[PDB]
Amino acid sequence: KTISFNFNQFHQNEEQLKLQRDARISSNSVLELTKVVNGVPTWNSTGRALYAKPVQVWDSTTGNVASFETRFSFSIRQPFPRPHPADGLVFFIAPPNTQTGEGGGYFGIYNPLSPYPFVAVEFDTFRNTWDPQIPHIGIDVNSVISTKTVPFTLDNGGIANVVIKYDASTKILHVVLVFPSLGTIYTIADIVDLKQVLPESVNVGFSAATGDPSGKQRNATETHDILSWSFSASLP
Amino acid sequence: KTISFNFNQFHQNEEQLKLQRDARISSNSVLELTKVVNGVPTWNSTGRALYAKPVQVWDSTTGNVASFETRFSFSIRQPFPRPHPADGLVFFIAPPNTQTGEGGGYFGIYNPLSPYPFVAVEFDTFRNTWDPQIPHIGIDVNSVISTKTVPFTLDNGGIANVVIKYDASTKILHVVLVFPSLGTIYTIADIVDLKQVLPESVNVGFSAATGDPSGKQRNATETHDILSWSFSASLPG
Ligand SMILES: *[C@@H]1O[C@H](CO)[C@@H](O[C@@H]2O[C@H](CO)[C@@H](O)[C@H](O)[C@H]2NC(C)=O)[C@H](O[C@@H]2O[C@@H](C)[C@@H](O)[C@@H](O)[C@@H]2O)[C@H]1NC(C)=O
Ligand SMILES: *[C@@H]1O[C@H](CO)[C@@H](O[C@@H]2O[C@H](CO)[C@@H](O)[C@H](O)[C@H]2NC(C)=O)[C@H](O[C@@H]2O[C@@H](C)[C@@H](O)[C@@H](O)[C@@H]2O)[C@H]1NC(C)=O
Ligand SMILES: *[C@@H]1O[C@H](CO)[C@@H](O[C@@H]2O[C@H](CO)[C@@H](O)[C@H](O)[C@H]2NC(C)=O)[C@H](O[C@@H]2O[C@@H](C)[C@@H](O)[C@@H](O)[C@@H]2O)[C@H]1NC(C)=O
Ligand SMILES: *[C@@H]1O[C@H](CO)[C@@H](O[C@@H]2O[C@H](CO)[C@@H](O)[C@H](O)[C@H]2NC(C)=O)[C@H](O[C@@H]2O[C@@H](C)[C@@H](O)[C@@H](O)[C@@H]2O)[C@H]1NC(C)=O
Ligand SMILES: CC(=O)N[C@H]1[C@@H](O[C@H]2[C@@H](O)[C@@H](CO)O[C@@H](O[C@H]3[C@H](O)[C@@H](O)[C@@H](O)O[C@@H]3CO)[C@@H]2O)O[C@H](CO)[C@H](O)[C@@H]1O
Ligand SMILES: CC(=O)N[C@H]1[C@@H](O[C@H]2[C@@H](O)[C@@H](CO)O[C@@H](O[C@H]3[C@H](O)[C@@H](O)[C@@H](O)O[C@@H]3CO)[C@@H]2O)O[C@H](CO)[C@H](O)[C@@H]1O
Ligand SMILES: [Ca+2]
Ligand SMILES: [Ca+2]
Ligand SMILES: [Mn+2]
Ligand SMILES: [Mn+2]
Repeated sequence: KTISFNFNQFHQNEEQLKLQRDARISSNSVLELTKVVNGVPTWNSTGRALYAKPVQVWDSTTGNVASFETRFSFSIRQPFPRPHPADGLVFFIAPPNTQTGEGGGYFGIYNPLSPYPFVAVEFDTFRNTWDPQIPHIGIDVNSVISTKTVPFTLDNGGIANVVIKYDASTKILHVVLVFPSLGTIYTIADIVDLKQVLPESVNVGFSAATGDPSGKQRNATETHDILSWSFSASLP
Repeated sequence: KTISFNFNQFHQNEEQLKLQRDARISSNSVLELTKVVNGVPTWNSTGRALYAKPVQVWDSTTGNVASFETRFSFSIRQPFPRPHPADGLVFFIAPPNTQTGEGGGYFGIYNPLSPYPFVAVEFDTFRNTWDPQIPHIGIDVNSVISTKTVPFTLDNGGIANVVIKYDASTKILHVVLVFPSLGTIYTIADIVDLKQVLPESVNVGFSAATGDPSGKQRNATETHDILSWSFSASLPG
């Protein structure tokens, strides 16, 4: 059982995507997770984008878990250096039919009033009380308090290539971050048992958020654009 | 305890390096693991390069294992597409004071006569009876029959950037291969317990080999050059 999709660019009204909150597809084909007005990113923004169809990560009959690989390119432009950009974007896996969670440092995937399980890879740009120096890549399981973290230097407004790979036989989730214009490479990996934290069917996608009003800073913002995205999963 | 070294280039007669067999440092400073005469790679070649000083990967007293990260760039030029280039290069970890093993598909690290333990990451270009489609990255533990492998497409004569990282806490060995001119990225990882396969002190380095004469093909060859190399390791306590 193999499922896969590829997006070289994005089209307005793409029927295979489910856009939520502020997420929208620009005219020149980029998926803008968070709000940008007249070329300027705004604060108090949150948006998600999910693949329209659910994917099966494991089968309770056979007990088998899927292996998958997804690659995407994103760009984060931070026009206002002072006082601090926020908040970041993530790639996540969650039960189907979920609603956008809290914004800010919760990236829009965590909902305290009614938490749902999730596995996510974050590209965190704002340092909350629970965070190590930013920016950093982090692996999150049911919480934004990462199990593993690695710092990285952002290519402001540049293109970033990401590769996320999960091997069921070893339970290893490894992600690679590359900034071609700088030639830098960042790698992080950890063990995660999907069967143990997620249901048989899930949704995959992205979620991002800009500065929360509580911070009283309109400069706490940046863009969170997704340029392309391909996904592939295999359940034996 | 933290050890590390960085070679942004290679000098003739590198005091910090121990060259074996065909390995040699060119005039323009690249480390040529296998023989190349007048700009042409030859068959029947094998060479290794080890960091002169041994490194401690684990301590029997504390039971602690080290974490490490190594980055290097290499280039493999395949002048003769037919009938098949060979054999590939590897980065390996082995007990100190070992001798070059068999060439060919054994890369010069495996010795059937008297086998010694080793952990290696291979960049295999010839398909032996025990191999999947080539080229591929492979993780080898005491054998060239990889535990895990992933295929990749070579940038002939181009530059390749490699990042190998080992985290003791999870026992995860993850390697990343990138070809900047093509923008391609390959990743592979697996679990390896160093403490369980290697001695407390080891040697780290590279080894490569070209077509073995038994194949009766002088075209079974290619270059195996290392452009730069940095290593780092933290053994807490
Ligand atoms: C942050 O964004 C939210 C969503 O865009 C704002 O809430 C929505 O604001 C609309 C415009 O005023 C209003 O029609 C909607 O009812 C409201 N949604 C609800 C029910 O929460 C949120 O705050 C609102 O908008 C600002 C401009 C003020 O007018 C507030 O009084 C509203 O509640 C935004 N945060 C702020 C206060 O900037
Ligand atoms: C929010 O971003 C603004 C634009 O980046 C900051 O203003 C800019 O501050 C620069 C100083 O580093 C100055 O050269 C620019 O001309 C100015 N641009 C504009 C259009 O405002 C702003 O900084 C605050 O406001 C400015 C006017 C000064 O009073 C600064 O001392 C203030 O810090 C940023 N606000 C914050 C909270 O940092
Ligand atoms: C493959 O490379 C070998 C080097 O590791 C060659 O070994 C030969 O070893 C001899 C013993 O010391 C030495 O005199 C020779 O110079 C050297 N090769 C030559 C001729 O330069 C091996 O050469 C073949 O095998 C040896 C034992 C002799 O019979 C040579 O005449 C053969 O050419 C190389 N094999 C091939 C097929 O080229
Ligand atoms: C070993 O590599 C050689 C160089 O690529 C091959 O020879 C070259 O083959 C080309 C077409 O395949 C031909 O246009 C070139 O002129 C020729 N170059 C030379 C110097 O020979 C060689 O291919 C075969 O063997 C050679 C000797 C010729 O007879 C070719 O016509 C053959 O295809 C490669 N060896 C093999 C067996 O593939
Ligand atoms: C959880 C979350 O969404 N957090 C937001 C938030 O972050 C906090 C920080 O900005 C922090 C730094 O001073 O300030 C907090 O709020 C202030 C508050 O405004 C004051 O009245 C007083 O209570 O002090 C606290 C801090 O101690 C913010 O909640 O905002 C930033 C944007 O600037 C990010 O969006 C975080 O994700
Ligand atoms: C063991 C080793 O290092 N392998 C070399 C070797 O690989 C074999 C293949 O090239 C294979 C292709 O036909 O041929 C083998 O040898 C022949 C032998 O010469 C014949 O007489 C007959 O017995 O069949 C066998 C194989 O069936 C080679 O051992 O050579 C290649 C060079 O192209 C590589 O260097 C491998 O690493
Ligand atoms: Ca954060
Ligand atoms: Ca091989
Ligand atoms: Mn974080
Ligand atoms: Mn192999």
